[PDB]
Amino acid sequence: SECVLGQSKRVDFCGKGYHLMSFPQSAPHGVVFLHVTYVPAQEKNFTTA
Amino acid sequence: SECVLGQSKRVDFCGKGYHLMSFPQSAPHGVVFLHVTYVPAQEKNFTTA
Repeated sequence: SECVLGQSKRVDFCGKGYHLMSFPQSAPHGVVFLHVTYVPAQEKNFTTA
Repeated sequence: SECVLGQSKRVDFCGKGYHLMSFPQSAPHGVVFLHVTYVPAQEKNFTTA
């Protein structure tokens, strides 16, 4: 109800990283969720005030 | 996952009042959470439109 039919703001609920969307798949006596997540890559130093 | 690694918008979940942050502490066969919360103090009447 939460990951698929909308976007979830809960941290580390709909997969690791920031959540974008999800897709369901059936399986014998179970479900498989494919989460699509957003992750920052390359950091850079800076001076702030 | 929610209170510590982020800020939770759920009401009365990460302690009473508006939530700011939390800290974990170990204990024999358990955990202890220290929640830091924000509470308004002194009310004043006003007329609104």
